[PDB]
Amino acid sequence: DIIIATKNGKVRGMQLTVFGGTVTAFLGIPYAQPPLGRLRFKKPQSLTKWSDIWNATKYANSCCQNIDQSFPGFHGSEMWNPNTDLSEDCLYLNVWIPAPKPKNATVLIWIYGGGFQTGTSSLHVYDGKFLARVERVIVVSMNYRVGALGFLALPGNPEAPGNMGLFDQQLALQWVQKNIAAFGGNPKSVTLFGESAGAASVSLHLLSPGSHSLFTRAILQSGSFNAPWAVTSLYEARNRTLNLAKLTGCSRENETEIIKCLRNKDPQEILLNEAFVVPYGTPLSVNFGPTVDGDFLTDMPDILLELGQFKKTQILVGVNKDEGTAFLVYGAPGFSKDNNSIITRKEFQEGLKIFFPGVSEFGKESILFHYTDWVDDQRPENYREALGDVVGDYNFICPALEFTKKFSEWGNNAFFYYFEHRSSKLPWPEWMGVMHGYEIEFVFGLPLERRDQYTKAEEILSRSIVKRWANFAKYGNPQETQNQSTSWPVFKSTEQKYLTLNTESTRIMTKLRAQQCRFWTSFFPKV
Amino acid sequence: DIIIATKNGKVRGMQLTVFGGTVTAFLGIPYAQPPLGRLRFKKPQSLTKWSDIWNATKYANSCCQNIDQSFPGFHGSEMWNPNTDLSEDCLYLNVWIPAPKPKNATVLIWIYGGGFQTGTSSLHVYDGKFLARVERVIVVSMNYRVGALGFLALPGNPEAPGNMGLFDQQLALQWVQKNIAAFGGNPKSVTLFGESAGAASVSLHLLSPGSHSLFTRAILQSGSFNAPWAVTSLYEARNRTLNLAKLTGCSRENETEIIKCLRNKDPQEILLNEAFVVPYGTPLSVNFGPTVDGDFLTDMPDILLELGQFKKTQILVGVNKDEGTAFLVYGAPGFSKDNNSIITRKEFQEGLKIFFPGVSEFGKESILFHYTDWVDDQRPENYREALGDVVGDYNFICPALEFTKKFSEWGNNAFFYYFEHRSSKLPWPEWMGVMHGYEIEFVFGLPLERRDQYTKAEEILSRSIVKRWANFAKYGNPQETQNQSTSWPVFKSTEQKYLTLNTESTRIMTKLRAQQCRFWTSFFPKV
Amino acid sequence: DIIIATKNGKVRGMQLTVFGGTVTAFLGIPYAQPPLGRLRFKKPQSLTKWSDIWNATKYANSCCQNIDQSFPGFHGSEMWNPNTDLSEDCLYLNVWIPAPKPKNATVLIWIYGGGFQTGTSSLHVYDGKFLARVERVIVVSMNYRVGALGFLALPGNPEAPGNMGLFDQQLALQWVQKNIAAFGGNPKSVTLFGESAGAASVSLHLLSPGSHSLFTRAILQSGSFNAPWAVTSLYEARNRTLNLAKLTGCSRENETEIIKCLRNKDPQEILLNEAFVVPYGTPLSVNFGPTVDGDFLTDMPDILLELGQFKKTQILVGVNKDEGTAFLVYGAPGFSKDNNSIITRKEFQEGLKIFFPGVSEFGKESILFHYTDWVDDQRPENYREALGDVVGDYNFICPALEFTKKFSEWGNNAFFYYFEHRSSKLPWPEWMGVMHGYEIEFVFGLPLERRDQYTKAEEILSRSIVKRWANFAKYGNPQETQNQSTSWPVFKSTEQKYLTLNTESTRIMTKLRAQQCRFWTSFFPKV
Ligand SMILES: *[C@@H]1O[C@H](CO[C@H]2O[C@@H](C)[C@@H](O)[C@@H](O)[C@@H]2O)[C@@H](O[C@@H]2O[C@H](CO)[C@@H](O)[C@H](O)[C@H]2NC(C)=O)[C@H](O)[C@H]1NC(C)=O
Ligand SMILES: *[C@@H]1O[C@H](CO[C@H]2O[C@@H](C)[C@@H](O)[C@@H](O)[C@@H]2O)[C@@H](O[C@@H]2O[C@H](CO)[C@@H](O)[C@H](O)[C@H]2NC(C)=O)[C@H](O)[C@H]1NC(C)=O
Ligand SMILES: *[C@@H]1O[C@H](CO[C@H]2O[C@@H](C)[C@@H](O)[C@@H](O)[C@@H]2O)[C@@H](O[C@@H]2O[C@H](CO)[C@@H](O)[C@H](O)[C@H]2NC(C)=O)[C@H](O)[C@H]1NC(C)=O
Ligand SMILES: *[C@H]1O[C@H](CO[C@H]2O[C@@H](C)[C@@H](O)[C@@H](O)[C@@H]2O)[C@@H](O[C@@H]2O[C@H](CO)[C@@H](O)[C@H](O)[C@H]2NC(C)=O)[C@H](O)[C@H]1NC(C)=O
Ligand SMILES: *[C@H]1O[C@H](CO[C@H]2O[C@@H](C)[C@@H](O)[C@@H](O)[C@@H]2O)[C@@H](O[C@@H]2O[C@H](CO)[C@@H](O)[C@H](O)[C@H]2NC(C)=O)[C@H](O)[C@H]1NC(C)=O
Ligand SMILES: *[C@H]1O[C@H](CO[C@H]2O[C@@H](C)[C@@H](O)[C@@H](O)[C@@H]2O)[C@@H](O[C@@H]2O[C@H](CO)[C@@H](O)[C@H](O)[C@H]2NC(C)=O)[C@H](O)[C@H]1NC(C)=O
Ligand SMILES: *[C@@H]1O[C@H](CO)[C@@H](O)[C@H](O)[C@H]1NC(C)=O
Ligand SMILES: *[C@@H]1O[C@H](CO)[C@@H](O)[C@H](O)[C@H]1NC(C)=O
Ligand SMILES: *[C@@H]1O[C@H](CO)[C@@H](O)[C@H](O)[C@H]1NC(C)=O
Ligand SMILES: *[C@@H]1O[C@H](CO)[C@@H](O)[C@H](O)[C@H]1NC(C)=O
Ligand SMILES: *[C@@H]1O[C@H](CO)[C@@H](O)[C@H](O)[C@H]1NC(C)=O
Ligand SMILES: *[C@@H]1O[C@H](CO)[C@@H](O)[C@H](O)[C@H]1NC(C)=O
Ligand SMILES: *[C@@H]1O[C@H](CO)[C@@H](O)[C@H](O)[C@H]1NC(C)=O
Ligand SMILES: *[C@@H]1O[C@H](CO)[C@@H](O)[C@H](O)[C@H]1NC(C)=O
Ligand SMILES: *[C@@H]1O[C@H](CO)[C@@H](O)[C@H](O)[C@H]1NC(C)=O
Ligand SMILES: *[C@@H]1O[C@H](CO)[C@@H](O)[C@H](O)[C@H]1NC(C)=O
Ligand SMILES: *[C@@H]1O[C@H](CO)[C@@H](O)[C@H](O)[C@H]1NC(C)=O
Ligand SMILES: *[C@@H]1O[C@H](CO)[C@@H](O)[C@H](O)[C@H]1NC(C)=O
Ligand SMILES: *[P@@](C)(=O)OCC(C)C
Ligand SMILES: *[P@@](C)(=O)OCC(C)C
Ligand SMILES: *[P@@](C)(=O)OCC(C)C
Ligand SMILES: [Br-]
Ligand SMILES: [Br-]
Ligand SMILES: [Br-]
Ligand SMILES: [Ca+2]
Ligand SMILES: [Ca+2]
Ligand SMILES: [Ca+2]
Ligand SMILES: [Ca+2]
Ligand SMILES: [Ca+2]
Ligand SMILES: [Ca+2]
Ligand SMILES: [Ca+2]
Ligand SMILES: [Ca+2]
Ligand SMILES: [Ca+2]
Ligand SMILES: [Cl-]
Ligand SMILES: [Cl-]
Ligand SMILES: [Cl-]
Ligand code: NA
Ligand code: NA
Ligand code: NA
Ligand code: NA
Repeated sequence: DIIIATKNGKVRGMQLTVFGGTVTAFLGIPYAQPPLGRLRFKKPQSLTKWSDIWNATKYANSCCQNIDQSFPGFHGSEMWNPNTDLSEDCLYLNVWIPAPKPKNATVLIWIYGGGFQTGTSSLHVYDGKFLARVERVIVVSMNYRVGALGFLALPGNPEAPGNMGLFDQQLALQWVQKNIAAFGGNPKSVTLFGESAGAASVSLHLLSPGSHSLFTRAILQSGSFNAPWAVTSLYEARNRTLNLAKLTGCSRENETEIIKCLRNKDPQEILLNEAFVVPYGTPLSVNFGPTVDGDFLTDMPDILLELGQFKKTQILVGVNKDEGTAFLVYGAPGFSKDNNSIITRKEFQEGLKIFFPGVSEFGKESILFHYTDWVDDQRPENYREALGDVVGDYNFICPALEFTKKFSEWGNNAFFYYFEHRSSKLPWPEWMGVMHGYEIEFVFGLPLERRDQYTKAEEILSRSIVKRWANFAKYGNPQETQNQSTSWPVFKSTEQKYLTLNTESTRIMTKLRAQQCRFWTSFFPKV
Repeated sequence: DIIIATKNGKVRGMQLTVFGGTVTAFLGIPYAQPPLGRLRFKKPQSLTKWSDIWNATKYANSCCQNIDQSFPGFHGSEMWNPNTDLSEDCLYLNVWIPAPKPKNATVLIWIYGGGFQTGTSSLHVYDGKFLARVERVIVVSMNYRVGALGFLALPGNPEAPGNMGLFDQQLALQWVQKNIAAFGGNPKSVTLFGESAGAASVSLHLLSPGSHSLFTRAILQSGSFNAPWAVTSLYEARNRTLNLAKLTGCSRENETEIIKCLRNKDPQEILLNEAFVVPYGTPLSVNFGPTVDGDFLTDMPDILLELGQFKKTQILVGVNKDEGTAFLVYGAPGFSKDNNSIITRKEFQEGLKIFFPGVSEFGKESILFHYTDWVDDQRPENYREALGDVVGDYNFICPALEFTKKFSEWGNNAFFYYFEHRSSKLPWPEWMGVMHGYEIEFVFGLPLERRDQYTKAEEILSRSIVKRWANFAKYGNPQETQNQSTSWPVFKSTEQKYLTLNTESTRIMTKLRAQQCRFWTSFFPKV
Repeated sequence: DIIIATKNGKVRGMQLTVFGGTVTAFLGIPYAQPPLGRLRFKKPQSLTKWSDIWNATKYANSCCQNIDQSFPGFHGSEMWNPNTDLSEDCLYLNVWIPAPKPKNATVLIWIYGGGFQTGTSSLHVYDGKFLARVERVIVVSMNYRVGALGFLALPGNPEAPGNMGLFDQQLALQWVQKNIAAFGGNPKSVTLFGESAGAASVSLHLLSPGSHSLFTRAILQSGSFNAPWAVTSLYEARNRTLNLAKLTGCSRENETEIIKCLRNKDPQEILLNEAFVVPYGTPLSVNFGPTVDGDFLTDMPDILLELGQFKKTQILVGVNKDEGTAFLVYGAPGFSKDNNSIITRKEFQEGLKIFFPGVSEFGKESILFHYTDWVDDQRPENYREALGDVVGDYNFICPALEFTKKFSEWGNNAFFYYFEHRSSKLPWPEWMGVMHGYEIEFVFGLPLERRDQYTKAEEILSRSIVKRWANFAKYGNPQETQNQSTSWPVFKSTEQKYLTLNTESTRIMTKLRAQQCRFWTSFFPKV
């Protein structure tokens, strides 16, 4: 029976057998006041204190959110849907510790993605027990509010200031500063990691001055805040908040009154109207996301990055070979998970209109021109592959490389990876390749479980990535030093070396997507 | 009558005449609770306090240990056997101070070797009175537990966590931080030095975070923790602890119960079974040594070294010209201290089987191939000399040079020496050359005593080494500045300069054993 | 009426008219217990405290010392003799402050020379009122004990530990740390300056750890501790202390008893026997000087210099063109202040025997050989000039340049000058040229007084040196920035630039005395 005294009271954990050893898991520890009633849309308030033993022995409620119903019964989509009850009462976190209790263990804090609209820390692919067993690190993950409930903004107004879910993440970081030594963690050795919006979130903590002292370093998987979906303009945030009001019958003249009305709405009515606050979305829409609130974020983040205003520390950044494919089967015409999706030029053109709705005709033609010069055989898959690369390059890969360059120019070591292994268990079809989100299970060490039907080469790839991540967190250097592995060189401006992660042979390469990213980075923003 | 007030109470010392001056010696000051009864196999507990004057006027008990009985009556082996009573009650230390009492003297702390199975601070060759007289430094040495009593490991279990004898060393370092100013020492200028396992120990204090603030710099004579005998794997430690239990009739199912049984055993029964916890040892076996315990040592030390996780400070590292010869007369066939040991190819082959018992046939042939390409006359001593070089290069010289390279790559000054003077008094035969352990008497300044029958050239070599060591401890630079001596260059990656120590002429050389160490360092670990 | 509250009590100063303004002078403030009776030969004890106003309106007693009687009535020698009463009761200091009282003025602390046997702070040429008037700095000077009373050593014994007069200097430095803000000084901007033994003293404060925090930077005029007269060996100090005892009838067996006997002697008997503690002196003899005491000086100072163990700060160092001439008329045969001293080869040879009494015949011939290769006309003054250069190069110029090189090699800015102006008022004859001690009046700004009959070019040279010294003290850079002056380059190893100080034109030159100093520095020490 394992009980830990925290600043707010006692917590009971549970023991787990993992690989012939034990991990102690504390699932569902609260770290804030439930944000209900008058607290809805406000910054998380600090926890009152309890007396008695809080039983942290099951995952807590996931935050309210819309759910992906495009492929019911299909594991490829459903694995990402929440696996605990939805409730506004969702501000909880999990702690996995090695057994016996470590003395001063490095801490890995996971921030999930989901577009800032969805996600929960209790998914199977985020289970931190394998990392605690194998690397003897402590792993922490928190639920944070998503959608309008997490990111509604009327900026400057403390009834709905914006970025509440980023403040939920920050308050969990603070909980780890105050409490983790009780669990055997070193509050001075904390690495944030996250994927997609969780990676964009990690990048914004590098920018936020109230996060500077809450962590040591950062890992960004397929996301960074300069991605075109990651930050909402003040203009679009106000418009969306008042669009939400209009839809829920909460248009008022005093803005504090709009929010008060919005506080009387059933959470379902808020969720049901979120999709419509925008005149046309895309599969990549982030209707309620981070804004420049003057609090968490003091200025436009592109300006902070460019002018070197961020935490000086090491970063590890990477992307997957086919980031954009997952999004094509949520509305691009001629695409389907259930066939090979050989599409025509006309379909490609229609697909750009689906992904680039506010963009001028010239803008869309410039994309077509950059991506359709083949290269050369015709090649029925030409247009199918180009559309996935358009979406992946624009939304994930070029912003990650641009973030990595600008960050490294200010003197800190940066390491960049390109993940190019397709999981042998992937339920999505082959044409979708190495999809967005499908390195995560390798990072959390799921293929280390021999009972799970991953191949032996995958068990080895995962073990090595697990070691590199842990070495990054502990030592700021993502090497695998014992097995004659390829040395991972720092990513510098000028050379731009990156490491490929694959089952066959790790390679050092240079200037990932050089020609494509010149297009998105220097020309497209003008269009 | 010289009495010093310490944090734990008064201690009376004794005066010594040395070279027409006086040294005050405090021999046998306790620095921990005797580790008996319930304390056996546990970390040293801090000292209770006394009232009265503790008489520190004789060497204390040496720790329990097996003794070298291979050459009874022979000074060459017997000089290393303990010269005070053996007892579990052995956690004491010695302090030598200049007279008159210095004002803020640099402190040299000696850690003896003995394979982590043997050794004591009271040997004649470790007498710190000459260094206190001649260099006006304070010299400190401690007894620390050895064998299973010092290093039994069931890792994670505080009844027998491992590394207890390294914790004994650390607690003595703390005693010097708290007490040495009372004796006229500067706790801010402390250099650890040690030979063989004492040098491996010094290198592990560079890695241990609880030692970082207990000393300023380090000297490593013939040892470092990356030597193949210096650190036991978790796997081999558990196996050896349960092998010990089996042999003593202490196999139990609850592991805390194994230890409790082991605590009821006579110390003799533990000692008698130590040799057998392994299926085949060698003359170089370290059955109970340092382990990765998650406490003293947070990770595999090769990983810490490679990734720069150690105290940033200057080091002085060296080895003797014939490190491996001493071990050949403890079991290699055809060797003898009492003849010239001209051995055959067949004997050489048998000798590899004695020194490399777990190694594949191909592994052993690769050693034979690397070492038997002569060079060229035949040369009856060819195989005898090659076997000594195999053992010395693998076990001492290549790991020391590898440690020195990896340490210096992180920016700190490193100085490397190659000791090539054979003591005119050496009781071992000539063929054994400049043996392991036989620089020690030069370092402690025994040849400064003209009454002792060392030659005049040896008195001069010792005086100069004594000055270089003292300058290293005081100033981080092992120069002899007054007598037109050869300047000792820092050892850098790339050039790898070292200094030769000999009676004739000091030389600056480069890339000691380059061809041999490429073999042991890059190829042999794969075999 | 100007009264300042110090930590030890009130002091009344006096006003002075200087150049149509006012300076306030506090002359004779005590800074230690009078070192009489039981305190004779001991470290200065701290001052008790007074209540009442201590009148600091006249120079205090100079310390006991022998006096220069070689040229009675002659201003050239007599200007250096003490101009206040001699007494053991002599531990006082002077403060000159600008009027009105500055707010946070840089402090210049003068340490006089006199071979450590003689000197006093009240000489006319050390009057700090001109510097306080013109540069608005505060100037401080102290009397410190000289001769056996200041430097008798039985080392390790606190009844006569050695270096007492250096401890007197240090305790005055402490007085300035504690008190000078009351006078309007900045304790954080203090530059020591001194000439001859006062410069050697300044250099030893750079080495002494108890002086490190008592000052910011240093100026060395014609002296540094590596000069062959500046530091006494332990061997020669013991011999001289027991020689003193023998001469005064104080030979005893208990050494604490020797000192007690020496404490009953009239100060005159100690002074009368000082000259004889050595079997043969020279005009340059320092019978009782600094020793390595293990307290003020922790090791041989050549070792500290070479190995970089000193305060890291800027230095200003210089020498005069004819340092050695002053000494020739105190005993070299054929020399006289009252004729042109054209000497023969035989006389030169005799003169070397006078200046190098313990030196082998070969040593003396090597000097003759290095200095008598002309160059070429014969030139009756050949031997006269060579003997002055032998004495000046060996004793002053080469050690200063060697000190400056070794100091600058550790990273600090160093500025070196060569003073080559002969005072128009010099009472010594022309052949003696730019003598030792005759920059001092230029440094203290005596030629700024138009009433004094210095030339106009001298008034300008002094004004410029006064400004460079003050800029050095305030800003660490001895430039004269307003009058199109020659820029003073840092002295680096390799180039060795120095600045010439003269009435005509300042020049940047390189490698002062290169050929001569190679002789004294690398060869002569072997002889
Ligand atoms: C791959 O399938 C798509 C997607 O839509 C289809 O899913 C199929 C597996 C099948 O069940 C089909 O009946 C279903 O509608 C096909 O595109 C669709 O085809 C029709 C015309 O035949 C269009 O009018 C539809 O609008 C279009 N749907 C979308 C969303 O674009 C696609 O042609 C097929 N590709 C193949 C077989 O290569
Ligand atoms: C050097 O001596 C060895 C060691 O063993 C021997 O010690 C000798 C000094 C002598 O007392 C001898 O009787 C004693 O056994 C010799 O090797 C040994 O020789 C025999 C055969 O003659 C072998 O069967 C032994 O096993 C072997 N012992 C070991 C430990 O190997 C060795 O030959 C000798 N070398 C010489 C003289 O050059
Ligand atoms: C310069 O004078 C010296 C120094 O000694 C002398 O001082 C003179 C000015 C004069 O009063 C003289 O009588 C007095 O002794 C002369 O050297 C001295 O000369 C004599 C021989 O004539 C030697 O035997 C002395 O020992 C010697 N004295 C010393 C101290 O060396 C010197 O010759 C003279 N030089 C000239 C005039 O060029
Ligand atoms: C933000 O403001 C208006 C609001 O229009 C919206 O009304 C909402 C409550 C919601 O239901 C939403 O779907 C609807 O679009 C946006 O105006 C739209 O623009 C179109 C033309 O593009 C006009 O027809 C309408 O005013 C409105 N659309 C529809 C379909 O009725 C406006 O575009 C937006 N501002 C932005 C995006 O910057
Ligand atoms: C660790 O575990 C076993 C234990 O075997 C040992 O039993 C001990 C109590 C002790 O007396 C020791 O000498 C004995 O070896 C090791 O198994 C050995 O391996 C051999 C074959 O190599 C087998 O015959 C036995 O199981 C045993 N040896 C003997 C001679 O009986 C095992 O090798 C070891 N694990 C390691 C080294 O990783
Ligand atoms: C230090 O010790 C002796 C002491 O000799 C001295 O006696 C003193 C009290 C004093 O009066 C002094 O003038 C006298 O020299 C030194 O011995 C001298 O050396 C000479 C030969 O050089 C011998 O004749 C005597 O022992 C003595 N001199 C005289 C003239 O009587 C000794 O040289 C010295 N040690 C050193 C310098 O290292
Ligand atoms: C916590 O769990 C234990 C079950 O072992 C139980 O004794 C205790 O009552 C629980 N607390 C609850 C249910 O609030
Ligand atoms: C943990 O390590 C840090 C340095 O990262 C240290 O300051 C701290 O005190 C350690 N705490 C322990 C061992 O409890
Ligand atoms: C609007 O109403 C709120 C809450 O009822 C009140 O506190 C606020 O001052 C009002 N402001 C304006 C501008 O009407
Ligand atoms: C290194 O290699 C071993 C054995 O060859 C393997 O089992 C282990 O997984 C590897 N470790 C890492 C961190 O990749
Ligand atoms: C310590 O030694 C002295 C001997 O000079 C003695 O007076 C005292 O009793 C001793 N203490 C012991 C034996 O415990
Ligand atoms: C000893 O030296 C240190 C610096 O190494 C200094 O900080 C300390 O106070 C000194 N103590 C003394 C002289 O007692
Ligand atoms: C084993 O016994 C010990 C001591 O008697 C006890 O404290 C411990 O909890 C037990 N553990 C197990 C796993 O049996
Ligand atoms: C230096 O040389 C001297 C005298 O020539 C000698 O006696 C002494 O031992 C030497 N010192 C050192 C430190 O080697
Ligand atoms: C100090 O000087 C003044 C003279 O103006 C006087 O009043 C006072 O008595 C003096 N103190 C003495 C002489 O101790
Ligand atoms: C004098 O200047 C120093 C910096 O050199 C500053 O720290 C100090 O407080 C100042 N004091 C004054 C103006 O009284
Ligand atoms: C010598 O006498 C002194 C003072 O009278 C005394 O304190 C000291 O202990 C004695 N020492 C020796 C060695 O005779
Ligand atoms: C600079 O020049 C002026 C006027 O030409 C002169 O009077 C003054 O002495 C000079 N100042 C210095 C610091 O040399
Ligand atoms: P990630 C799956 O959180 O990506 C955000 C999406 C909206 C581009
Ligand atoms: P050192 C004599 O302590 O060496 C260890 C041995 C076991 C290799
Ligand atoms: P300065 C005049 O103090 O020189 C010392 C002399 C003894 C060389
Ligand atoms: Br077209
Ligand atoms: Br063979
Ligand atoms: Br001659
Ligand atoms: Ca690709
Ligand atoms: Ca996803
Ligand atoms: Ca690899
Ligand atoms: Ca050799
Ligand atoms: Ca040994
Ligand atoms: Ca030499
Ligand atoms: Ca000249
Ligand atoms: Ca003078
Ligand atoms: Ca000029
Ligand atoms: Cl390239
Ligand atoms: Cl080379
Ligand atoms: Cl030049
Ligand atoms: Na086409
Ligand atoms: Na052969
Ligand atoms: Na001549
Ligand atoms: Na010569």
